[PDB]
Amino acid sequence: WTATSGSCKGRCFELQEVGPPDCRCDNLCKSYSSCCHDFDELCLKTARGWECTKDRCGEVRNEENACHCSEDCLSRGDCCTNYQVVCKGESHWVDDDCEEIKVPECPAGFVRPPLIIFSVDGFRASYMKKGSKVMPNIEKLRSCGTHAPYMRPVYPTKTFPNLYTLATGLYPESHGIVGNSMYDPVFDASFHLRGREKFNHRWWGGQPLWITATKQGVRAGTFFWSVSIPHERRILTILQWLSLPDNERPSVYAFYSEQPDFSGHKYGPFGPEMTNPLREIDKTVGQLMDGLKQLRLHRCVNVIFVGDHGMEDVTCDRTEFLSNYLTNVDDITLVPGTLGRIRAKSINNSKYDPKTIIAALTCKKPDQHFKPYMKQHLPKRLHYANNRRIEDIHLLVDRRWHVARKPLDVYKKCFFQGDHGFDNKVNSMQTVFVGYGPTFKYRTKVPPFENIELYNVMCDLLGLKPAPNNGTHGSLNHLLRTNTFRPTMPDEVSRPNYPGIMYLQSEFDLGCTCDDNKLEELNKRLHTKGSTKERHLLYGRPAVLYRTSYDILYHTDFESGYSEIFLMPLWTSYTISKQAEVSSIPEHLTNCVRPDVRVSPGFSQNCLAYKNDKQMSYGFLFPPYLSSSPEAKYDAFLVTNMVPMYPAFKRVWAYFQRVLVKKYASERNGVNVISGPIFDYNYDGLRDTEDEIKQYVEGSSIPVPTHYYSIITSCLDFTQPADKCDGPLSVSSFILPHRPDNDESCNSSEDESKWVEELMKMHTARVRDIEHLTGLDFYRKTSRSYSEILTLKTYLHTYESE
Ligand SMILES: *[C@@H]1O[C@H](CO)[C@@H](O[C@@H]2O[C@H](CO)[C@@H](O[C@@H]3O[C@H](CO[C@H]4O[C@H](CO)[C@@H](O)[C@H](O[C@H]5O[C@H](CO)[C@@H](O)[C@H](O)[C@@H]5O[C@H]5O[C@H](CO)[C@@H](O)[C@H](O)[C@@H]5O)[C@@H]4O)[C@@H](O)[C@H](O[C@H]4O[C@H](CO)[C@@H](O)[C@H](O)[C@@H]4O[C@H]4O[C@H](CO)[C@@H](O)[C@H](O)[C@@H]4O)[C@@H]3O)[C@H](O)[C@H]2NC(C)=O)[C@H](O)[C@H]1NC(C)=O
Ligand SMILES: Cn1c(COc2ccc(C#N)cc2NC(=O)C(C)(C)C)n[nH]c1=O
Ligand SMILES: [Ca+2]
Ligand SMILES: [Cl-]
Ligand code: NA
Ligand code: NA
Ligand SMILES: [Zn+2]
Repeated sequence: WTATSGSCKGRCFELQEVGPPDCRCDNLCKSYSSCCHDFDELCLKTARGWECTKDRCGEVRNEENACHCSEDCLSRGDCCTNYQVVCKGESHWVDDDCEEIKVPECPAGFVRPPLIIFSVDGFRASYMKKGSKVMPNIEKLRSCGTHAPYMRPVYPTKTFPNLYTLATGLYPESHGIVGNSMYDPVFDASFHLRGREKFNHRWWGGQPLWITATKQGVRAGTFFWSVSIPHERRILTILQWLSLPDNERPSVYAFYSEQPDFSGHKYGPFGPEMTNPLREIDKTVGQLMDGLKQLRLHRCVNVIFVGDHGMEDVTCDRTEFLSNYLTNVDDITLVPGTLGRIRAKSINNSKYDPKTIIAALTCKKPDQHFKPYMKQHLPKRLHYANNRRIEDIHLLVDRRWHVARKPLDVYKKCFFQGDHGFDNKVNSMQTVFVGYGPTFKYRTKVPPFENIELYNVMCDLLGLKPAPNNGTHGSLNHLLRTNTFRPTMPDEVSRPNYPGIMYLQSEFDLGCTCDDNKLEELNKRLHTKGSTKERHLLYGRPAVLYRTSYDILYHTDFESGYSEIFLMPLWTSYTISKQAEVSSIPEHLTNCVRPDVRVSPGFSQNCLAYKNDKQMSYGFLFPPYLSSSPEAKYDAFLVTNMVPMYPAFKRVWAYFQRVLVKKYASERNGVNVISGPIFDYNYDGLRDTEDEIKQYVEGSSIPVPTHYYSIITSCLDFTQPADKCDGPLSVSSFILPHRPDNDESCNSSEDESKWVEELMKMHTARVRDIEHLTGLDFYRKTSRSYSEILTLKTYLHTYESE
């Protein structure tokens, strides 16, 4: 109950919210049906429209008007945005040449340049080129400021998850807004776009920018605008707040537009009806810039023009129905659309089985337009598993398609021609970023980057210390003229041991067998001391950022950091030049495993456990196929280069090592490779401690990895070989799930040349993703600046076309 009979007189768009049942005058009041009786009359004036005209110039103030053209309007901060143009012979901001903004040019009393976040719903990255003729104000921001060709959203590519990721720097799994619709089993409550539950504070985790600002004494304007408050009034309100006295004036502001998303749903991303919404958005930007100019703030404010996600062509006939796959369809609840999430309709049903549901949805029709996953098997790059609000069963839906439970759900609930929500690598889901102002660079294009990075930068722009988040602070320093954040490399926690020859062959009882000169002996000793290490370890050894016990092992063809706790390498590093040759494993060495006389039997794996374990086989991290000489090849069969592998996974790994590494070396002019195991049994994206491992090679203490990574680095200028590169680097990486079957790949009964590389592309990763998962820190010794290295570590190779 609200006693909605107070008044909004003097209080219009009040920045502090009043405690009910006192009536409200803020933007949220509409959403609560709690506005004072006179809110519309006083706060939403519309009389005479939105622009000054010739005959309105110098008028006598009439407080009923939507905006003013009187002489005193500037001092009041309530002129229509085109006032100076029409009445004082000024030019529109868009018609002025751009001029570098080298320093902030602000009115006296401004302690820092204000930040304005101009957020646009459904604004697809390609609209910047394709709509350029009809968006002159936006094209001026873009060409005169700092811009990316596109910005990567988070998964799922829905509105609330992405906007709250912008605000917090967090993945949806950590902030808690994991979809547009959600069930939380602990609260036993549901969250929906329509309705009241979404206003409850318990849904919203992390610390958004407006709270970060307030806690540190920086004032914030509203981030939320009621849908019925027209766009012209939102702009005028911001311009009014910027006229407040120094002690009352916010330093950060947000504008939001429901377009072009609203129209894109109805007409598709490029429908002829889409031109008008893009024109209208551009006119709004023009109004802000004209308004800032009148206030002498157009060379003072930093403006961010940013989208939440793009928009794809999707129609009703492109729907798959779970009723075409499942017999028990009424015993499940589906969260439907451009992704799928499945749980049991009733917790009292103990005959519901997720295994048989997954199997009934796996590779059943020749062109099936979704793929089922247990959430922990989703590509790690999506970071979409560590939340109780994310159902165990997930469906990744092909772009252009929907999934629904039964046909009745579609025709009893074609309307739409566009939708979004798909995998965040998809080109149609990419969105926009432009920064313009004294703190951003002038006429600068930067590479594409992820929206999780922006919170840190908005904190930098406002002099705030960011709350802990998933950005990599410093990776976006190249966007900025000043206010850069100067990070230091993390300190190494554990130093390695460097073991020499300490054990005789006969001390090993591992059940392993193998069929195995003064010039050529001084040679082998130097290799084991690290003589070729400069060739195989190009960027320094990785630093271990947790407490553990490990050894560095040198060899002719590779170097490794070998964990005495996990009984295998944490990392193995090797360089393959363009000229390198592939050989095979000779017949007499097919099942050869050799004890490592630098490492105790007690800290070694054993062959008998693999013989005993009927499900589990083994592979090698440095591939024997790529040995430099028949004698160097013996090093590759050391028990210290061995790792546990399911036979189904060995098909993948063997093709990567035998075919793909040489292919990359030919195409990239040499590559440096770092490979290793990952253990993430609790699917939190972070390295497991040893007490978290759920599976071992039968009857041993050899832990089974959940994934295998590789990081593949070369020269960005590919006329220079990987091992002699003078400038910036180029990287691609992956995190392959270590699975006992290939059910994920529907063509896997075919030759590896038809499906393996496609699997690897799906599981593409950032170096930073691997760092979180292993507790290692890479690229410690290069000739490059640390900020440049941080940008490299956040890079994702997506394999999408242009
Ligand atoms: C992306 O960036 C984020 C942010 O940096 C990273 O997430 C952090 O990860 C930290 C390490 O896992 C984690 O630290 C833990 O914090 C626990 C206290 O958490 C509360 O306080 C914080 C700070 O204010 C708050 O943010 C948290 O909010 C979470 O929980 C509520 C829901 O209840 C949500 O509203 C909110 O959205 C958020 O949820 C997310 O995080 C939780 C985990 O915290 C997930 O479960 C959710 O799914 C969701 O993803 C909390 O309100 C603290 O209790 C922990 O301490 C335990 O572990 C330590 C190890 O050091 C041990 O020594 C202690 O004994 C203790 O263990 C005890 O509890 C165990 C479990 O009950 C029990 O088994 C033991 O026996 C012990 O009794 C721990 O320090 C931090 O909370 C989050 N922060 C956020 C915002 O998510 C994230 O890792 C990054 N991702 C990647 C891939 O890099
Ligand atoms: C969506 N929306 C808005 C604008 O909301 C925003 C604009 C910019 C940022 C940032 N950074 C964040 C939000 N919102 C959020 O983060 C939510 C998820 C709490 C709503 N007004 N009206 C309306 O429907
Ligand atoms: Ca983990
Ligand atoms: Cl959703
Ligand atoms: Na076996
Ligand atoms: Na298969
Ligand atoms: Zn939408």
